Amino acid sequence: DVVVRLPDAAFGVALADAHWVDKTTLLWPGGENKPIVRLYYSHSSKVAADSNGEFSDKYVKLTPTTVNQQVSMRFPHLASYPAFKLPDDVNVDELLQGETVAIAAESDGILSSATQVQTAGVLDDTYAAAAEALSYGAQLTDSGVTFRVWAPTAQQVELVIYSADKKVIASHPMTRDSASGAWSWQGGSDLKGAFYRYAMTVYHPQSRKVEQYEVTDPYAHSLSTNSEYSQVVDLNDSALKPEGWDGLTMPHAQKTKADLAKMTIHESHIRDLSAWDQTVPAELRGKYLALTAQESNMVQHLKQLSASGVTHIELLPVFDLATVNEFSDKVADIQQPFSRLCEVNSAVKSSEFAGYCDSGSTVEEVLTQLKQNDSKDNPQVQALNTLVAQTDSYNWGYDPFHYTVPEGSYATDPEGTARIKEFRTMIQAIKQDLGMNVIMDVVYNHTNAAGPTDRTSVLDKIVPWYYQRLNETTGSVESATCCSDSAPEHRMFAKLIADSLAVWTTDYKIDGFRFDLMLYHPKAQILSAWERIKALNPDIYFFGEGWDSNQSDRFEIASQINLKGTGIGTFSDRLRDAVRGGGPFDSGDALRQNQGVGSGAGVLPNELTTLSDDQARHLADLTRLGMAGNLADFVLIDKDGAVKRGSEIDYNGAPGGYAADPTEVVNYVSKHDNQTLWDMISYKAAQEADLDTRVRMQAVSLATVMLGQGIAFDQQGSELLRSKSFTRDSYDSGDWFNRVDYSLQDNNYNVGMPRSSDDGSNYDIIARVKDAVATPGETELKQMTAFYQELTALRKSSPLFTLGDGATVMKRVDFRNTGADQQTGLLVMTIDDGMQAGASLDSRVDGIVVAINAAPESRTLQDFAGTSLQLSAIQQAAGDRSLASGVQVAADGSVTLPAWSVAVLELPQGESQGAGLPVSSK
Ligand SMILES: OC[C@H]1O[C@H](OC[C@H]2O[C@@H](O)[C@H](O)[C@@H](O)[C@@H]2O)[C@H](O)[C@@H](O)[C@@H]1O
Ligand SMILES: [Ca+2]
Ligand SMILES: [Ca+2]
Ligand SMILES: [Ca+2]
Ligand SMILES: [Ca+2]
Repeated sequence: DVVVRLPDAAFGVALADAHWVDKTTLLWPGGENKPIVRLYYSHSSKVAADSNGEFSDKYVKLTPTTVNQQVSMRFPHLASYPAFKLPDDVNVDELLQGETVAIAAESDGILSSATQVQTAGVLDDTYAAAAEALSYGAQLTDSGVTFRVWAPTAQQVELVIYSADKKVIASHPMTRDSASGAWSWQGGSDLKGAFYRYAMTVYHPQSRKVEQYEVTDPYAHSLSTNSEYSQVVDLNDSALKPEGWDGLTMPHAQKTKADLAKMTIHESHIRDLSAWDQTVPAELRGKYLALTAQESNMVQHLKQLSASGVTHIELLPVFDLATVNEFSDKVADIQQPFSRLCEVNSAVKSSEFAGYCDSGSTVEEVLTQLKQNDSKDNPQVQALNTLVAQTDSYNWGYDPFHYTVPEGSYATDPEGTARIKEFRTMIQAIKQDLGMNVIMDVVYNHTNAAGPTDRTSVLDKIVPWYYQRLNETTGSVESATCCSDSAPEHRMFAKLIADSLAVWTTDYKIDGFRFDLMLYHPKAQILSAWERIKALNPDIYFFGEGWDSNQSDRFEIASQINLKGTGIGTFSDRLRDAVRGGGPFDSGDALRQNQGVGSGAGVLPNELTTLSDDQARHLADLTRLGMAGNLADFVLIDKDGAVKRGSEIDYNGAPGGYAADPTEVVNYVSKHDNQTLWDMISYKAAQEADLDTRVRMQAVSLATVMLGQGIAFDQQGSELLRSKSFTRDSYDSGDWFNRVDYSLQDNNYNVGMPRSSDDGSNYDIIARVKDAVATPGETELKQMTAFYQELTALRKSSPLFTLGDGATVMKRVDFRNTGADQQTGLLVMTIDDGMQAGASLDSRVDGIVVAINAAPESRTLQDFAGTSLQLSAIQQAAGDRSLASGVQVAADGSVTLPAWSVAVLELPQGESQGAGLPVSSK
């Protein structure tokens, strides 16, 4: 065998485009048409030509071959690479212990290329099955405890035990299982509560070095402050459970599709909820336990929302996030002295705000004073707040540190197991006292960091290049998610995800999960996870969002269309965009030009828009389709009088309706990301639309969601006309811009120009529309909350609003005021319960009519003449505070609706089922 040598820098190892996908297959474009193709390896050293310019390291001979069908299906995106075969006698385990490098040279031996090797594929093929059959983490049983961590490429792994004061009390070399590649150590039950970390000795391809470092348990179920050490815990311990925990039941059913359809979500954040509530005990503000302060404005508010129809609370990241320091002395919040901020934040101390350091004001008081002179030319509020955000307690938390441990900063005591009971106490309070189910936001699509050096890199330190998705040529961790893209298509990560969800389900009694960027997950993986969880809780609900994956080349993604008929819900952006207007990418003038159905598209144009009546009627089509569950097979009459199925209604080049059942669709017009509903209406509302009209626009926008068949979802505060002062992405904009005032003084609008880094290009349009009308005050907030509760109350007032089954929707739901002769902005939906619909689902009525007049004109409906239509008792009871205030039902049967109004009419059921409102044949 000729000796590979350099030509007798540009000939040294470069890139990492070689892929060791299975025991005997290596896919690499470098050895193509090359005479000498080898796979060099070194246990403890780095391959490199010796001084003699020769690569005198051990290797295996690679022979050209064709990619098998097994590898082709597993990695479609690699099926194109030149395939190479390894001898069937090579010691895979031995080579995986160190560095492997693919080298190609000419017949004469001179090197032509050398590259690092990606081994995730061979890792699964070799150890996955065996490793999948085992359980991980610090498992505390009756006989004692068993620690287990998967580290198939590590040369050494030691279990390091620490005392409460964090002194090493023992370092145990673990036992490696040859079949699985997992390491374990069994001890006595006295290790309960002990802190620990795994001391790793493993080769990391990014640094090309056998690293030595201690890492927390990715299966950690308890942690020390700021997640520095994992901790042994038995979640079953009654000491970690609030009184009566085991008997906690779901206040709302989620068994049948009809049950699921009634879901009405309120997306909340732990600090957003209580950070500003002075009626919440000071020590609980921004904490899980704030939910237990029954006499506070916040809790009382949520209680009333629940009583009125809100069924679920969805929590932004409450798993262990990385972007908030849990050591209180390293943190400074706006309610504290500016002097504290200067001592914990050196950036502030060296800024133009340094002069406030020895002042006697709180940061909050300083921010308040900076408001008067704040403008697009002097955005001083955000300037100061941007420095504040670096060391405060605020962050949405979409930055996974540990997937199966509650976040520590939201606990009154972040050290050890304490947070576990506090978290459960909150869950119990929400379900038992507030009467709402709980949904958790999960972020398995990425990790906070990767590599062998970052503090928050956990998974990529233990099994390098396995848990992260890498670029096919460079080996670099991709960041399409934002951060460190994970690899759910890899078996052991899929298992980690499922095992994690099992704990949140069983041990924390979470009722549902919302997957962040779910389309970055293989459809097969999401479904497998659901199958495993349904075994634990048959009624658990899974849903997610995203819509910009780009991973189709690697596997079938969990997208809106691919999930059709699976029962997995997905946020629908169809009705969202049609009602809000425009899209998430809009900036500058487009923000004002792109009005939506909820802001007067076509019927009440602002001075910049160019929207045509046809474009406005198209949005109405998307809106009606959404109110009917955004079904692919739902039949309606479009803006041109044409008979169309939901899938035929275009949505920016994609088929609008995609679902099989309304329970697979989550409608919404506001969410944590992107501008709040109120800020969008402020950007879009015509100058002449007065304050009272804008409040009704907010209610009308929300009416399309609440009175629709899809699952209803809304952002915490929409009922309060919540504003973020135009901030589009407020994930790190602190308490200041994310403020929700449960004392009802204002909606946090106009409290300074938003962050310049992200909204700077919008300062011009903001200054132009910001002061159009007055800032909502207590009168407006109370009026909106009333409108909001009226809507949620109407949604649960009849099972006809939440049919659940797609076929049933098609059999009962229809629309009026459609076609080319339609009155723009008037949405009229009928729901049948008459003889022709089948069984009577509502003993009180034979049918319901939902009329939403999103227009500055009064509209008269003649469709139901002689039908004896009556206004809903719920709206009648609201009198002139109703969204239906002013509605009139004449003697003949015609109905007149005032501008910007919403009316729910009904056909009182007689002695027997009546004619109802049969769906018209099309
Ligand atoms: O902290 C990281 C990241 O958090 C926030 O984004 C989270 C996800 O938000 C979705 O709306 C978006 O589609 C995804 O791509 C994001 O991962 C925050 O908005 C962002 O600025 C931060 O980088
Ligand atoms: Ca944390
Ligand atoms: Ca912050
Ligand atoms: Ca890609
Ligand atoms: Ca009936």
